[PDB]
Amino acid sequence: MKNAAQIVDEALNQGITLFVADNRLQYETSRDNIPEELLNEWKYYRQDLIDFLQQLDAKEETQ
Repeated sequence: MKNAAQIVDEALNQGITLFVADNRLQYETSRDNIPEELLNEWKYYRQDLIDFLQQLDAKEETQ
């Protein structure tokens, strides 16, 4: 039981942010490369993430 917010907090600690674009999960980091484990972990909860990530960006939507 780990909500999107906690998943993003854990990633942020490593200098990597989770955002949404093109209706998919994306990541933004300052590292020279993102380790596979990080991707794999974020890939496991991508839909959990996206659900909250959409709102985190508060872009053009059906208001």
